[PDB]
Amino acid sequence: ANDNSEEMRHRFRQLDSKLNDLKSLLKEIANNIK
Amino acid sequence: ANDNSEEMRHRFRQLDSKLNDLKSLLKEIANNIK
Repeated sequence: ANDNSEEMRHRFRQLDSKLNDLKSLLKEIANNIK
Repeated sequence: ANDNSEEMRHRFRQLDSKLNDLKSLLKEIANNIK
């Protein structure tokens, strides 16, 4: 049982985690300005 | 009728929505500086 969807899916989850980290940092910078 | 393109496509739309949210926040920070 082999599939390539799960590895690229895990890459999608970790890049989405990096996106949420960037969103958290931008909310932090918006709080630092304001 | 089964396909894996729609679920990764919906993941693409929601990450693109997060990208547009990051772009909106960066335009907001550019307006806050200027």
